[PDB]
Amino acid sequence: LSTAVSTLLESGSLVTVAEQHPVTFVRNFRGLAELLKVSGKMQKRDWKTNVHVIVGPPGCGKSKWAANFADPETTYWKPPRNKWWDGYHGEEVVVIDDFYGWLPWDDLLRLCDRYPLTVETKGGTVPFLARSILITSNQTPLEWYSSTAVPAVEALYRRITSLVFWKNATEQSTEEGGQFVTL
Amino acid sequence: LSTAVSTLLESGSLVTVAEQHPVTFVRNFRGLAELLKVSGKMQKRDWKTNVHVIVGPPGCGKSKWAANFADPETTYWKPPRNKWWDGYHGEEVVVIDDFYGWLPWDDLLRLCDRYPLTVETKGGTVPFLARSILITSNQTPLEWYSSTAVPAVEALYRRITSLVFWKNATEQSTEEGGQFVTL
Amino acid sequence: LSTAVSTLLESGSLVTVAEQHPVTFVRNFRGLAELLKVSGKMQKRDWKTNVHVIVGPPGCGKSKWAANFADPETTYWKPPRNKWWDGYHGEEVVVIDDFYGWLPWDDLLRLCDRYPLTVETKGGTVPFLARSILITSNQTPLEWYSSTAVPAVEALYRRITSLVFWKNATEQSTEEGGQFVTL
Amino acid sequence: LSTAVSTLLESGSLVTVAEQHPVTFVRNFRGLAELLKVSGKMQKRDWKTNVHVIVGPPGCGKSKWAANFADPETTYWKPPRNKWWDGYHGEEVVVIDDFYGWLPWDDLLRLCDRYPLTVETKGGTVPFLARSILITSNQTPLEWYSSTAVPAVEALYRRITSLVFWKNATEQSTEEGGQFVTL
Amino acid sequence: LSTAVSTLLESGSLVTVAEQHPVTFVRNFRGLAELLKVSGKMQKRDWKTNVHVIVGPPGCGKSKWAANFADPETTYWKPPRNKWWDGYHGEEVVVIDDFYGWLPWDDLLRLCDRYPLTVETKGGTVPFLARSILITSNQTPLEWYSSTAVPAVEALYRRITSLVFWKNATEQSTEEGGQFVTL
Amino acid sequence: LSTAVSTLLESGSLVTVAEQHPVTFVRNFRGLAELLKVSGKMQKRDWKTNVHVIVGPPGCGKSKWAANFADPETTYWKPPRNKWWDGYHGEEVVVIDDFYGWLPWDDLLRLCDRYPLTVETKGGTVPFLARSILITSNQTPLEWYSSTAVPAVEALYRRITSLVFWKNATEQSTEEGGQFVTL
DNA sequence: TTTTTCGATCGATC
DNA sequence: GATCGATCGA
Ligand SMILES: Nc1ncnc2c1ncn2[C@@H]1O[C@H](COP(=O)(O)OP(=O)(O)O)[C@@H](O)[C@H]1O
Ligand SMILES: Nc1ncnc2c1ncn2[C@@H]1O[C@H](COP(=O)(O)OP(=O)(O)O)[C@@H](O)[C@H]1O
Ligand SMILES: Nc1ncnc2c1ncn2[C@@H]1O[C@H](COP(=O)(O)OP(=O)(O)O)[C@@H](O)[C@H]1O
Ligand SMILES: Nc1ncnc2c1ncn2[C@@H]1O[C@H](COP(=O)(O)OP(=O)(O)O)[C@@H](O)[C@H]1O
Ligand SMILES: [Mg+2]
Ligand SMILES: [Mg+2]
Ligand SMILES: [Mg+2]
Ligand SMILES: [Mg+2]
Repeated sequence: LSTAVSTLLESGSLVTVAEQHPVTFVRNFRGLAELLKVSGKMQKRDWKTNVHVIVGPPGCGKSKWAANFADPETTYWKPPRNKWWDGYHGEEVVVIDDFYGWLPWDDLLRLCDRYPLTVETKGGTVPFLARSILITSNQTPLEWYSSTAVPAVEALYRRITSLVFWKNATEQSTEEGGQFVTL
Repeated sequence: LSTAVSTLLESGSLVTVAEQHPVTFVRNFRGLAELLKVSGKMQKRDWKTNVHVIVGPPGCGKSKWAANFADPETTYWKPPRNKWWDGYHGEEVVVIDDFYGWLPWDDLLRLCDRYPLTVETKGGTVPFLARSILITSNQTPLEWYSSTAVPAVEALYRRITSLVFWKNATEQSTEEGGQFVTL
Repeated sequence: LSTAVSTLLESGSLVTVAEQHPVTFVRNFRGLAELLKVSGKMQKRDWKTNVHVIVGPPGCGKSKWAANFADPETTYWKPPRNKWWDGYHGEEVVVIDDFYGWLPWDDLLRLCDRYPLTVETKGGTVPFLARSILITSNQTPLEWYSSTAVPAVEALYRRITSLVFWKNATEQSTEEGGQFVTL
Repeated sequence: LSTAVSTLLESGSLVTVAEQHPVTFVRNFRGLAELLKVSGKMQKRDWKTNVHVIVGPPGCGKSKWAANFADPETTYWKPPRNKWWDGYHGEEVVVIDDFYGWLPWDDLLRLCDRYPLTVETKGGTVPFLARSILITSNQTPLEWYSSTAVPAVEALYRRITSLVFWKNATEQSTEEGGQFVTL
Repeated sequence: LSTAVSTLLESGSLVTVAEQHPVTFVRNFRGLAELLKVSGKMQKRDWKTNVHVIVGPPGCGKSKWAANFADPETTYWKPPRNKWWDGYHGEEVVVIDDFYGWLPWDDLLRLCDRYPLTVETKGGTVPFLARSILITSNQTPLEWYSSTAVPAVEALYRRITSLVFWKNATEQSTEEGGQFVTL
Repeated sequence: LSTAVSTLLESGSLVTVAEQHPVTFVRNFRGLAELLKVSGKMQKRDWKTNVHVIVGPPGCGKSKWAANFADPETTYWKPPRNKWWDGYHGEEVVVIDDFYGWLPWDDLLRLCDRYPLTVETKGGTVPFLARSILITSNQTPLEWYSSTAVPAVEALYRRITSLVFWKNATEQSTEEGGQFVTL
């Protein structure tokens, strides 16, 4: 057990213990969770999460690019139209699928921001630790939200790291700066 | 329970652990759930779901062919008019019966894609891993939703793998699929 | 101990497990319940549920007849005018009393079919396994809905098994069914 | 454990026990928290939680200053919009970030008082012990709550300690409550 | 633990057990509390609970009079805005602070009576026994509740034992009951 | 513990196990209750439970008489606006006080019926062995449950044992006859 | 168990 | 004026 406590308290979250000594995590699982939350070393997020938007008409292999962006061991495909992040437990790359505007504006800002955040799950809370949010969508970011119900739409475009677009060509071409508002 | 952990991390289904090991699942039943949920290795969808729309006027055995699709056991029946996939627990056949369009259009566009998804249950979420969604109905897929209310709009009529109509009180004739927009 | 699981897998009921081996049921009770709930498939239904409609002028001794169909201890008396079948555990007389057109049309058509359904309580879902539905009403089954709002429109009468009527202060007469639209 | 309980009863803080001998805190973690609740040595608040308010248009570095106010080992970043102080098991700094009024008025009045408070966590209760509440906002404290729908707007202002404001696109300058409705 | 059970049987207070033998109280705390509940030697209430009401404009110093009143160690500052009394576990100042009616009417009548009452926590129920309640407000009690939406509002004023006011920027001059309404 | 089950499964549970075997009940307290509930030996009831209903404006000693009815040792007070019957681990006066209609009507009837019942507490279920329910109110007993919201108002009337109104501010008088819809 | 989640009320838009 | 959606409270 002190081995499990070593691998937990020294560094990481419960996932590393689950990968190191499972037989000591099937037992004492609630107490490792409370030790982690009380020790204070529960991993915050102190980095910048890249945000790659993808735009294209339905059928252009949008989601294929997302599923091929990283290994399926480290992709959390967020369920749609919910505020719940259930099952996450840290999964580096987060692909918000086909996102037409079904997330609160300030919450979308805070996912794409660069400072700690704890997202919510059904009956608990899980610390957000993503590193590349792939926002697969259908329209340009200028049609997700309306300027009426938003403080300032620039506050989101400031965070879109890259932006792949689909034009009348079988390839998907990145966007060099902004023809529209700059990112 | 050393064998139980090594068997759980490979098959990734608690039912298999219980069946292959009754005794060590009576104890540590919660811990195995948390180990599965945290370690990863949960069975996620990475295949294509095969939609089989069945359509005809009432009383023609729409449901008869729905439950005919083997087995009578491994067939989740989606609760009507609702959002929650409660109690699903992992099946392979999902028979949405007597459809009108009650599932939101985007959720139906997403049930029939080729990528992981997480459905909602009243108290959590359960991974959705289905291989055929028998959408029994009464109308053709053209009039499930209003012509203007759908914004895509040809993203459902792509993924409809099969189709069966009901002709003039004679038999269920497999629709050839060419007359309508292609499938 | 080990023999508890041996006696559970050959019973299918916890009651005998408690009777024969109580000492190891005072401990480990939570796990036998989970084992039964996870190793035994949920109970579907495949039996046409008889729908005996009771209709007459008000106050004609309808409720007493309803309770007299079967044992009152296994009879539900569904909370009227809402959509929460508060469990009730599966109780296999169902008496919807004073029905006058408030359940949705397709929901009622589904409640009286040969294929499984799952009505929902507040905070969960209960499998619906009814051998008899006793629709006690006030007026004719054709006045429950108008043919404009119902695009079926004669699909209910297939599901009605028989009909019970009260003639001009003679008795609760059992209908022929051959004069009006057939049963 | 026989010594761990001795430390717990006289240190009065579960964090101390969790850091001294984690292994006997992994087991018996409910027990220690319940002994601490019963014995009465659970830590209250009797000091004044000095509240810093930061204002300025987005992207000007409000959040960076908030992460540079204290060590990241202690700053608890409040989860947004959802009134659940989960992940808190103490220590001084609390940075409610990007505030716009998403907290009930009385709770914002009562966090900043000098007297004990217990906040909700997801299935429990955590005592509040902060020493600095850095509220970060884009709007002056006037536009957080409407004057008419508030019993007395002067109550919140009395509890603000410092007010830092961004001016003229060069650098944020501390205010003294002259121009603002003073505190 | 036989000594601990016997020393609980006659004293009937978990506080005493936790004072004498913490170690046993750490390991089995649900057991001792349930044993105390079942044996019937709980602590019912048979005494009128004084309700001192303080009214004044904010900043006049209402709450400092509550914070100094009985003892810093035997006051339970009620968590606001909700019906949970967690962590209370005995005794006898209960100071509902900053009140304006955010507690259910019948429950507020019932807190201020002579007959027993069990109050609700996150995990179970802890018996209520308060020798004096201090209620702090900004309005007079005449407008804590809608005078129309309450059947008989005299039943609250009858329970207040002392209604202490704030005069014209001088002091907290105790008002005399029965003049303006009953007391 | 072997003898514990033998004593448990005779009668009069769990009060007599807790009296006779204090040590073995500190452990296994959830499991003895579960074994007893599973077996058909929860000391059931066949006696029509008495219902005394009191009506009078507040301050007229409604609840005083309820307190002065039986021995306080064997009295339970139902905490209002709360469907949990925690504290029923003794019995047999039940005084639902200060009623305004806050119980589900069918359950209220079920408490006043003759059949055996099992109410649910925080941590399982408890048999409802009541003999006298002193339903104390302040308004006319009819208005508690609206006739539209109830299938039959007279069903509640049938199980009332006795009723008491209040006189012209002097006396408690027993109501005799058919001033309202009698039983 | 609590949480849910569900239901009711209020506000805004057509 | 009615229906649907969103937000808040329990
Ligand atoms: N494992 C796979 N095997 C074969 N083809 C695949 C696989 N994964 C993706 N594809 C192809 O990628 C395409 C994805 O299309 P689809 O997901 O419907 O559109 P979008 O990706 O834009 O949502 C399909 O046409 C399919 O042929
Ligand atoms: N480690 C770092 N190295 C260089 N620049 C940094 C570092 N951390 C933060 N910054 C800068 O500080 C700024 C903080 O931005 P942000 O937190 O969005 O401001 P606010 O939250 O107030 O809108 C970023 O623009 C970034 O360039
Ligand atoms: N350090 C201090 N110096 C001077 N006055 C103080 C200090 N701390 C608190 N007070 C005074 O104590 C009183 C009570 O504080 P508080 O309870 O927060 O206000 P309220 O009575 O409105 O709830 C206030 O009037 C405040 O002016
Ligand atoms: N020891 C006592 N001394 C004086 N009066 C008492 C005592 N015990 C009970 N009472 C009286 O009993 C009455 C209870 O009535 P009330 O509080 O109106 O009941 P409820 O609030 O439940 O309707 C009070 O008026 C109170 O004066
Ligand atoms: Mg897609
Ligand atoms: Mg910020
Ligand atoms: Mg105060
Ligand atoms: Mg009363």
